[PDB]
This record gives sequence, C-alpha cells and structure tokens, in this order.
Amino acid sequence: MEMEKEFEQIDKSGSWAAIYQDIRHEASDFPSRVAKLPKNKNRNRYRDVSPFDHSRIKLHQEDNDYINASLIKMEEAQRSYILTQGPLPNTVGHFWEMVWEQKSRGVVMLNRVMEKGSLKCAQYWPQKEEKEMIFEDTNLKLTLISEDIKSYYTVRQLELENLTTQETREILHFHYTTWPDFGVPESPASFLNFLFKVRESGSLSPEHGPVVVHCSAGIGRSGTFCLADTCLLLMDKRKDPSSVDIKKVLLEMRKFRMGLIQTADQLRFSYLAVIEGAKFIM
Ligand SMILES: CC(=O)Cc1ccc(Cl)c(Cl)c1
Repeated sequence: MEMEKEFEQIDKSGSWAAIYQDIRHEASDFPSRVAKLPKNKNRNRYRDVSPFDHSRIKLHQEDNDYINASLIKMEEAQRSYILTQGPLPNTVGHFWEMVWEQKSRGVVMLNRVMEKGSLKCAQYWPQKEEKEMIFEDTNLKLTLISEDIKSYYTVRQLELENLTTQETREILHFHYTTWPDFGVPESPASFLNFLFKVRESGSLSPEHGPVVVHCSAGIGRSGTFCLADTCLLLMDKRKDPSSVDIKKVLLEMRKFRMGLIQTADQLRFSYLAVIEGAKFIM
C-alpha cells in the first residue's frame, strides 16, 4: 500500500502495536559473540543492545578492537551510517578513535547528557574553547572551535588532532536538544528541519566517511533518523515514489543492527516524518 493512506488505515484501526510486533518477529538474528566476551562488559551500556559481528566497527588496535557500533550500508539509496551507543566514561577515547579512523565529518547526537534524572551518556566534548580535552588512551586532542545554539538544536565546530601524526580535522557536532523525556515529538517539523541541516553540511555525502549517529542505546531515536533520511532519498531517486515501503526499509536496516525503532510510537512518528518530508521536498 501507499504510505499516507496505510497510515490513516492503521490510525483508524488502532493497530500500531500489532504492526510493530510483526516487524519484531521478522527481524534478523545474527551472532554478537565479540560484544559478549567478558573483557568487553564495561564497553556496553545495556546488556541487551549489542552490535552484530558481521557489521560491527573495528578499532585499529591489536589489544582490543571492540566498540558498541554498527555500519548500516544502504545499497540502493547509496548512503551509509554508523549507529552507536552514547559513550561511557571508559569509552570516550574509543569513540573519537572511531571518528578519526572512519574519516567521518559529522556526529549526530539525539539525546541530552541527563534525562529523567539519570546520566544517558558521558560529557564527551569540551564546553569551553579554552578548556580542551585530551584522551590519553587513544592519543587524541579535541577542541571546541565555535557553538551556535538554536531553539531546537545546537551545532558545534570541533577540531580533532591525532597527536601521533599532528594531523588535524574539522568535525561538525549536530545536537538535537528537544526530544521529550517521554514519548515522541507531537510534530515532525523540527526533527525534519534538523535532518536537512545535517544534509546541507556535507556530513552525509559520499566524499566523507559515514556519519556517526547516537542516542543513549543507539537504536531508537537513532533508528528514526536514518530510516527517515533513507526513505526520503529513495522517494527522490525512484520513478514511482509511492513504491517506497517503510517497513521493508526498516527490516533491511535491522540486518545491520538489532532493535532499530524501539516502540510503536517511534514507528508511527517515522511514518509521520517521511509523509510530511515528502511534501516539502517538492
Ligand atoms: C512516496 C511518495 O508518494 C512520494 C511521491 C513524491 C512525488 C510524486 Cl510525483 C509521487 Cl507519485 C510520490
């Protein structure tokens, strides 16, 4: 079926939970043996969210190459994304090592450091220009260059230096700051505006490594971001845009990381975002 009318048909019939459970039943199951090794317990935020072995990002290190991060490679859309958990106190250096090694231009953050009164990720970037951060375990230096605070999101320019080689690179930090503590946003307008700002920066384009996107677990809000982006790109590429099937795209993405889209409300919000976004594109 088309999307917008499939949408009203699920609303009128109140069957979002059943649609979402079908997706959960059909989703791929692949091994995640490296994530579960005992030496990696303090590298995982949640015991039930792990990268598959076949798609995990490897650190360029011989001691321990593990990080909780996955490469989502979308062949028809010609887009790639790295989805990862919010960094932990003992993985902030690994996080920036990955950004460096994978040649990423942008980092997309969809959570606040504290939500619901608890810490959802480490403070992994510097908050003042004159107070830079040094990660001694991976030999990197990170400096805040500029910050632009808007009503729904903040954009930061950061300088990452590889201290071994003295090479430097400019990284863009896109921080969506207004996702509610509970539920999903009422309108997708600010989320779509944010997606378009990431696109306009070059961070999603083939001349750079894959964008790094995270929330707390790296599957819920993060899944919504890449699912909406890929669906809108396919609607622009194809002769028949009504052939784009959001459930089929989500199942393809779940071949590369488990659990993408965590609730039926997130599924409905993804439909809403793609529907409204397709009108603005034209
Ligand atoms: C998927 C979708 O409906 C998007 C779309 C955009 C433009 C056109 Cl002309 C058409 Cl038929 C569909």
